[PDB]
Amino acid sequence: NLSELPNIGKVLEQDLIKAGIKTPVELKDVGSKEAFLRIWENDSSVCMSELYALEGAVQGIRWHGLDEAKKIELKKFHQSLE
Amino acid sequence: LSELPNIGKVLEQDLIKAGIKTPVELKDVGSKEAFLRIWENDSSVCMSELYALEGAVQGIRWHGLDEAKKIELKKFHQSLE
Repeated sequence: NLSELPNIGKVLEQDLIKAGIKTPVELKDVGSKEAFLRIWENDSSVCMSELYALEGAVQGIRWHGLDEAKKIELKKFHQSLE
Repeated sequence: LSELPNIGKVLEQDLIKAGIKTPVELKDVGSKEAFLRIWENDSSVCMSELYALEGAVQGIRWHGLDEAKKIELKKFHQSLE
């Protein structure tokens, strides 16, 4: 049911699961960044898209609609990564 | 242009700034070159976004792309810087 929670694609829930994050409530209290990092530990290829997708799912909206402040914040942490 | 699959507002918009304004335009150039064109504007544009477009020219949701082409696409992103 990770397939509900908007923004999440078939391959995103693929690695979310790999990272040990099934169920929406497992990802709600670790939040996007953490989830992001975990899956990144697996494929270095994850990226900004997935970051937004994850925090989109935690707020209950499609990410293009995340509020700005919050998107800089995610950009800063993504770009701070590598 | 956001009438094709896998293309959100942002992807659309940055294709716009890239010189690709239409679904037909996106099909002449294919995805490899479309993507290459925005990479130059945003050196850090996701691989998820190279799939989406190829998903786009062809008529499907990208997770349904045959594994051979994702492997080719992946490889091409890696060649990118």
